[PDB]
Amino acid sequence: NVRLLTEIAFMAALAFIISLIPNTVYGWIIVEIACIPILLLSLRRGLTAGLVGGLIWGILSMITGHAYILSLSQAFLEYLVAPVSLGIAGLFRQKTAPLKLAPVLLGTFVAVLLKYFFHFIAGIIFWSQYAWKGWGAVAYSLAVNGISGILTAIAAFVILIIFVKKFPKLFIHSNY
Ligand SMILES: CCCCCCCCCO[C@@H]1O[C@H](CO)[C@@H](O)[C@H](O)[C@H]1O
Ligand SMILES: CCCCCCCCCO[C@@H]1O[C@H](CO)[C@@H](O)[C@H](O)[C@H]1O
Ligand SMILES: CCCCCCCCCO[C@H]1O[C@@H](CO)[C@H](O)[C@@H](O)[C@@H]1O
Ligand SMILES: Cc1ncc(C[n+]2csc(CCO)c2C)c(N)n1
Repeated sequence: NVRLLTEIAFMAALAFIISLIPNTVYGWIIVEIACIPILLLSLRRGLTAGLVGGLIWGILSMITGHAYILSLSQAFLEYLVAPVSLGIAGLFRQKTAPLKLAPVLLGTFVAVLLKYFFHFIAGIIFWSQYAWKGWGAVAYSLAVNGISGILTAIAAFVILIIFVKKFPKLFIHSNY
């Protein structure tokens, strides 16, 4: 009870602190390293924990003034649904030894793809006034959010491979 809750809370606060690190490549093409703590949380504690972690992270972003909000529905999509959706990594939780790297990677792939799918949808609806010269709404959003999603996946792969090799205990919960 108290262990699980403190972990959800610490991973959400860490996601938020990490989102203060400058992460822009160009305009909205970004490297979203703040996903990582929520991915770690979901992989270790499962679907529900991760969902709740992402929800808390999203709320922190909004209530501290760090979220970019264009409307109620845009905020719902990009700062509730999108961060929550990272919890899908938890379907790839490993409960028993030995820890394999592949599930970690697949979970991450799927979770980051899902998050950036929601950003892609939002890009079409809410951000198309910024589209580059000659680019339609769909094309612009696919580029921006596709690229960000790939870069974010990259960063998550690199960090999580390091954690697997150097801190494998992180990925498997044990009582005792
Ligand atoms: C549910 C658990 C919640 C724990 C979250 C506590 C950590 C959040 C602190 O954020 C701070 O917000 C300030 C706004 O006043 C910013 O100026 C500052 O840069 C930033 O560091
Ligand atoms: C692509 C989005 C939806 C796909 C969700 C399907 C995931 C199936 C997860 O079951 C698997 O069960 C094993 C035994 O428990 C785990 O050890 C393993 O790591 C886990 O991967
Ligand atoms: C991080 C990169 C973001 C991924 C963007 C890829 C979008 C691919 C959409 O998947 C799809 O699902 C089915 C129902 O949703 C649709 O019938 C199908 O036509 C659609 O293409
Ligand atoms: C084309 C386009 N431009 C901006 C955004 C907005 N956006 C992208 S990632 C993100 C969350 C990072 O905190 C937000 C709000 C978008 N979806 N698509």
